[PDB]
Amino acid sequence: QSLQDPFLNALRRERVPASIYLVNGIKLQGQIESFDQFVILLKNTVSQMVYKHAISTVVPSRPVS
Amino acid sequence: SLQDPFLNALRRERVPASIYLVNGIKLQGQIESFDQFVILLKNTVSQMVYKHAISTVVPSRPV
Amino acid sequence: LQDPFLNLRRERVPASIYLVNGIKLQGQIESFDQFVILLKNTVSQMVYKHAISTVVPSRPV
Amino acid sequence: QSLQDPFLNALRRERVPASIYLVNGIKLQGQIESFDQFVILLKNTVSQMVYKHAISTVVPSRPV
Amino acid sequence: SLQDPFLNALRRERVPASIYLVNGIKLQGQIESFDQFVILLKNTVSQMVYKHAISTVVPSRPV
Amino acid sequence: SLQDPFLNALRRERVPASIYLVNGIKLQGQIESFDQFVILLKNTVSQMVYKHAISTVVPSRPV
RNA sequence: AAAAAAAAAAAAAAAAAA
Repeated sequence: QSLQDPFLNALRRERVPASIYLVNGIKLQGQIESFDQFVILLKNTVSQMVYKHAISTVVPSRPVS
Repeated sequence: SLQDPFLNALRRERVPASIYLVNGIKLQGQIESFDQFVILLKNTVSQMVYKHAISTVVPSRPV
Repeated sequence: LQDPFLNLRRERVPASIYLVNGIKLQGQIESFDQFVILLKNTVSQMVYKHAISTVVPSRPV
Repeated sequence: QSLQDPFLNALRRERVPASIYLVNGIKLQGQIESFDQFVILLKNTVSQMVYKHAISTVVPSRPV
Repeated sequence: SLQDPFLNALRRERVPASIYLVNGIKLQGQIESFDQFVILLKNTVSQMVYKHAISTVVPSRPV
Repeated sequence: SLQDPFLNALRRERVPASIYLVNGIKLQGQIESFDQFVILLKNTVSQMVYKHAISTVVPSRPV
């Protein structure tokens, strides 16, 4: 089955800073606030909506259980 | 399940937004409407933006 | 929706179709279906919608 | 109603030259020889297979 | 049914092939195998290429 | 399929792998795990690489 | 461009046979 939900849920739960590298190289830094089938909400100065199809990677700022 | 409430909030409040496309271009306007595949943005005219080409939607201020 | 928007075709407004690579294509929306839109300028060319980022009217429609 | 098969089949039937602009700007010129739901076959000396998902615009060298 | 006949023809005749990715990168090797979403190309090693990132599959010579 | 067993070869033999993204960036680490949409690449941290942004994945050595 | 471990982001190069 799926493993994307637990990976993002581990970061959202533990409040660990995360880097979302987009398909064009731009690195979004913030906190996973929520996510659904198609988007993730990244939080910093404001809460923005990132489309999953335009993400290449999601890197945790530190190892996560 | 949560994309609509996000965009919808931007429509209720009439808050300026900044849509970043997959190629880094930053479009700015007002979310007037949207459907499963596109978001209608406004400024001078009403332009139709395909969601498959949007990389990010940033509200100009917290809502 | 995208159909009532594209249906630009009626008012014969000139339109720009920005591609995902930044290229601007100016013509007129001649026709469309589920996947493509045909734009007219010198010939009727076929523009795939998956390569489209923005459809801007030259003026309020 | 499909607006795609007739457009390509007309370029095939009239053996009219074409230019396939890819999503990265590369312009491939050749002849539409065949196509299915996912690919077009462009022809010069060697027939190559082009994926539709990488195509941005298919344009005819002349009105068809 | 147009992809399968094409790739299999290069896989059967062992024809050197160029796989142009969507970002312009040109891979050169041989079509060892393929499935609905990937093509396994070969040279010093058998690398897996996703179809969604390929733009063209060109034979080194007519086939 | 042609990618479920392919990734598993790198997941079982612990061979360092290289993942090239659609934008040319080369990732490097070890296939920790994978599913229909993602691959976890390991090094300092275990990052989640989306398949749709993957063009190629080459084993660093013949497998 | 056999490939920039990655430009908090070019309101946008009618288009680099790559």
